[PDB]
Parts: sequence; structure tokens; C-alpha cells
Amino acid sequence: PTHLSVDTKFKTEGLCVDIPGIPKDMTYRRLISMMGFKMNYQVNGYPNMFITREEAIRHVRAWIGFDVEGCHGTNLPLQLGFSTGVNLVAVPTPLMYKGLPWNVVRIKIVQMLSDTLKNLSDRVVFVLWAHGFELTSMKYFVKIGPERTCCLCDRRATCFSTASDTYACWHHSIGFDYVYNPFMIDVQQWGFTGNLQSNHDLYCQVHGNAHVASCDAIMTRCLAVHECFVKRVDWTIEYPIIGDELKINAACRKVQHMVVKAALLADKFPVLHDIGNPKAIKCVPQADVEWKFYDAQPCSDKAYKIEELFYSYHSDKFTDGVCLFWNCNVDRYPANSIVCRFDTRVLSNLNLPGCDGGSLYVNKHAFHTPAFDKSAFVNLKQLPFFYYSDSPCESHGIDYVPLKSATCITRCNLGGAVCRHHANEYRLYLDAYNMMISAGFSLWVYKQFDTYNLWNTFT
Ligand SMILES: CC1CCN(C(=O)c2cc3ccccc3o2)CC1
Ligand SMILES: [Zn+2]
Ligand SMILES: [Zn+2]
Ligand SMILES: [Zn+2]
Repeated sequence: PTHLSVDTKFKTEGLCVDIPGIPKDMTYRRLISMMGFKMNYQVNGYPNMFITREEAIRHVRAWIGFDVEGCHGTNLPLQLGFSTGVNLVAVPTPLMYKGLPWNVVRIKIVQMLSDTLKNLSDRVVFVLWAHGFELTSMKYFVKIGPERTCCLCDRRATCFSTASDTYACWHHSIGFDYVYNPFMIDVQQWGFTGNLQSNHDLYCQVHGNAHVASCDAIMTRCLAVHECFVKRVDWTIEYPIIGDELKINAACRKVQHMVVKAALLADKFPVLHDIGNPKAIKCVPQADVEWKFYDAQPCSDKAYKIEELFYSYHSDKFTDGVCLFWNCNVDRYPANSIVCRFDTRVLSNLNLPGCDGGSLYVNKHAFHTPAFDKSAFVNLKQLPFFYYSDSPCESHGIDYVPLKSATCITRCNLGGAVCRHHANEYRLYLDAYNMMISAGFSLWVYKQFDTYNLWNTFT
């Protein structure tokens, strides 16, 4: 039960308008053969062009929605649409390109996939809502065979060049003309009633239908993301490290401790209501405060309604003390809150386009996050940068330029000049802070929060 068997059945009903007379009885083995490919009884790591839903979920970073719409099959020009928003027109002699022959179209395809995927995945997974032309056009830009490595590096080959007879990964494919050993999944095989637009529109209002192939390619990948990450959630699937994952997670832990410690010192709340992670630990273990935990898993569809989290009869009084919502996305935060909210609009290799304005944030695990909404924070203000420390001014053990900063809240800065230890610690914390902010996180705090109240914690 590793890969999808080629002898598995393929429902051909969705294919019979572009392919009239298609047999109802059909396997992946026969379909691949009909697509013009020959698998030659090869036991070399590529057992099937098509993959299982479980394999697609593990390779979500590789997903590229793909759709082909006939402008006028062998005689008529095709419109190739991709979930990148690209539309290429191929002649057989929302970015719209004029009609060009396949020999130049395939070059643009390799360029586009390589630029989109090089920092995301070792492969491409073509996400389809298959009607016929997308499958029968694959032979014009795809070559298959045994699993290979890049000519210039150790990564698996994802491209082929007919000019040099060589193979390359997404990083070394400049001037390559064929997509090598791609993967694909037909969403129509999952059991749906009705056309793509009707099933997509049940869950998403952000993607519209202009009737161009890229629009359908976008709706397909969106529907696939809703099915695999919004309605069905799996926090047991690990994902490889492709960027600053560890540094961002470490920075997040440092910022949480810093912000929560300072709020408890500035406003001395008697109780803290920690809403979120059922496996959460006190971020400030030495604080005097009464720490009360409330379990809520990450919401992947719509943000939690504060009325359902707090009401229906716990301290009961959430109005007492402070509330901490560290990645616990709610519709409107109460005024007495400390909040970390991920901004779904952020551009990064970790954040993939999602469903209904939301985004698929992939960092060790995949978390579909509801659309960032500025109105959730009307009772709060943006938390400004500050570094706070009550640790002794003692260096122990990198060089030095004297630090001067109004936001270095330490005994040394209070007393006039920042010590070397607190200057090192301040710069490291500011680096972690910028990492976390640029990863897409946003910090919000109750309006009375004032760092001026921290200077008196040194007396
Ligand atoms: C897009 C965000 C990125 C950071 N996330 C978490 O670190 C996380 C883990 C967890 C477990 C339970 C409740 C909330 C939780 O947030 C997921 C959300
Ligand atoms: Zn390479
Ligand atoms: Zn959508
Ligand atoms: Zn100091």
C-alpha cells in the first residue's frame, strides 16, 4: 500500500465529452498508455504517473493546478492554464499569451515550474479536474522513464533537455525543454456530484470564474486544498525543512516568553487565560499569576467565534486578568488580550495559497489558516518592538559597537549606558523578532500596554 496501483480503476465519465466513446472500464495502466506514454515494465522508482490522495497530501508543496481548454485536439489550438495564473496558447502547426507552437511552449512550461517550485519541492504534482484535453496534451511537454539525478547536483531530476540529452532538477534546468517524471492526481476521482465551479463555490468566494484555463486550474487546486486540509486535518504528517523553519519556531518561543513576561510585570494581572494548544506549557513558568488553560485546536476553516469559545457556562470570568491567544484565531478578540495572529497574505516559501482567502502554512506540519481580517483586532493595538531584561549585567565568554536604544529596557540603560551582555542579547532578540514578523506573524496587545511601566521593575 505504498503507491497507487496502475491496475486501479479510473472513472472515465468526466472524460467522455472531449473523448467520446471512452470505455467505462479503464485502469491507470490503460489510461497512461492512451496518453501516449510507455511504462515498459520498469521497476525504477516511477511506478505510476498518478498518485494516491495520501501521497498528494505529503507533497502539497508540489501542487500545481493544471487545466486545458480547447480554444477551437490535433487540429485546434489549446489554452493551457496553471494555478500560477499563467495561460499559454499552443498551436499544432490571468496572464494571457498568444498562440505559439509546442516546441516553444514546453520551454516556457519548464521555466515556469522551475521558478515556482525550486524552493518548495523536489517534484511537481499536476492537480486536475480531468475532462480529456489536459491528459492528451501531456505528451507534448512531458517525458517519463527511470528515476534520475540532476547532472549538476544530487537532487532528483524533474526536467530533461533534448538539446544536451541531460537531466536537471528545478535549480539547474535553464534552457531545458521537457518536464521529466511529473506526478498527477485527478480530483474528479474523489467522488463529486456536479461540475468544478459548483463544488468549488460551495467553499470559496475569493476565486472567480473568468472562463479561462488558469481560473479552472486555480479552482481545482483550491478545491483539492479544501478537501485535504480544511475539512480533513492531519497533524501527524511531517514535512521537510526547506527554509528558516527552526529559526522561526525558536523566535516565536522567545517572543512569546518576552511579551507575556512584560505584560505580567507592567500590569500585574492576577489571572491569565491561555486559550489554544491543548498541549501548551506556561511560557513564563516563574510568573506569580494564576495560569488557566483552555483547549482549542487550530481552526482551519473559519476563525472561532469568541461567543462559542467563552460562553455557554474555567474561571468563567475571562474579563478578569488577561487572555493570551497565541495563534488561536478568533473573529474578534476581547480588549484584555495578548495576541499572535498569522497574516495569511504573507509571501514566503512556507505559505502556500489557500481556500476562501486563507492560506496553507507549512512548517513541520500543514496548517490551513483562515483569512487575516483586520477587524478581529479593533479592541487592541499593534504591539511595538521592545526588549526587556532583569538578568544581571555580566558578559561571560562576536565583537562590539556600543548600543544606544530607547527600547532596550534594562537596568544598564536605566542607569545610563547599555552593558555588552544586554547589547548582545538585545541584538539577538531583535533578529528573532524580525524573523518572526517577516515569516507573517503579527502581534497585538491591550490598549493600556505601556513599556514605561517596566522601568520601575528595577528598584
Ligand atoms: C498559522 C499558524 C502557525 C503557527 N501554528 C502553531 O504553532 C500552532 C500549533 C497549535 C496547536 C494548537 C492550537 C494552535 C496552534 O498553533 C499554527 C497556526
Ligand atoms: Zn541540480
Ligand atoms: Zn477557491
Ligand atoms: Zn546590562
